[PDB]
Amino acid sequence: STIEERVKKIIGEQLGVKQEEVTNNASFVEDLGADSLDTVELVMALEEEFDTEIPDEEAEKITTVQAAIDYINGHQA
Ligand SMILES: *P(=O)(O)OCC(C)(C)[C@@H](O)C(=O)NCCC(=O)NCCSC(=O)CCCCC
Ligand SMILES: [Zn+2]
Ligand SMILES: [Zn+2]
Ligand SMILES: [Zn+2]
Ligand SMILES: [Zn+2]
Ligand SMILES: [Zn+2]
Ligand SMILES: [Zn+2]
Ligand SMILES: [Zn+2]
Repeated sequence: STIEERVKKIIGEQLGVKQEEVTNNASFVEDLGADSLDTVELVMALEEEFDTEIPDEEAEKITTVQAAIDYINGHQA
């Protein structure tokens, strides 16, 4: 499995969106329909899966699927 596949799987599960809709360019809010609680839960789900903590102000700027994948590749240890 790749990081892209694992991250997309988690986003879809958390937001209640079908896999085909979770495209790399998709905006969590504008395209995937995420609300305020979804942001919190999606961030914690990804921090748990990839055992990494992202500052909340930084997470707020991660607005697309690809930006989440990029952060994980850049910080997962
Ligand atoms: P509500 O009115 O309180 O908040 C609505 C907002 C639009 C402000 C909130 O949903 C928000 O700020 N959304 C921005 C996009 C988003 O959901 N970002 C988080 C994406 S996932 C992430 O950053 C995790 C990266 C990997 C960490 C290991
Ligand atoms: Zn693999
Ligand atoms: Zn949908
Ligand atoms: Zn968009
Ligand atoms: Zn909600
Ligand atoms: Zn934490
Ligand atoms: Zn946080
Ligand atoms: Zn690790």
